Amino acid sequence: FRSCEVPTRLNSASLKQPYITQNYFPVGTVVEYECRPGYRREPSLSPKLTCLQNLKWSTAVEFCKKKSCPNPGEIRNGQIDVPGGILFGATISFSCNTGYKLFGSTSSFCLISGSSVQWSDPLPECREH
Repeated sequence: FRSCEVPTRLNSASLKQPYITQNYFPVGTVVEYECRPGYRREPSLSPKLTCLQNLKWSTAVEFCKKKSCPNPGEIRNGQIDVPGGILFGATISFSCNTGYKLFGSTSSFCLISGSSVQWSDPLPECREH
């Protein structure tokens, strides 16, 4: 007649495990949480969304935070340009020092929606010609 509904929703958290089925949960289910790309949980504790008593799933705090891109690092013989922030979905432009020609790329992308905070194309080259 009732059963547990669309489970609890946290600031960036969403169920990881095929615990769910997410159809009709009978009251009494401990489920586990997954943070979205570019998020970190709280200090990583009891990740327990129980279907409690009153189809009112149990505790729900803030099991996420955020993981933004941690700087594309530094290129070489030259330097790397950050227009004021390297968050998720960002990017840079490579600029070599004097006398050199960029032989690798003139940009690279911050993407998190694949393998967590990572960048596409690391060190190009700066080849003096």
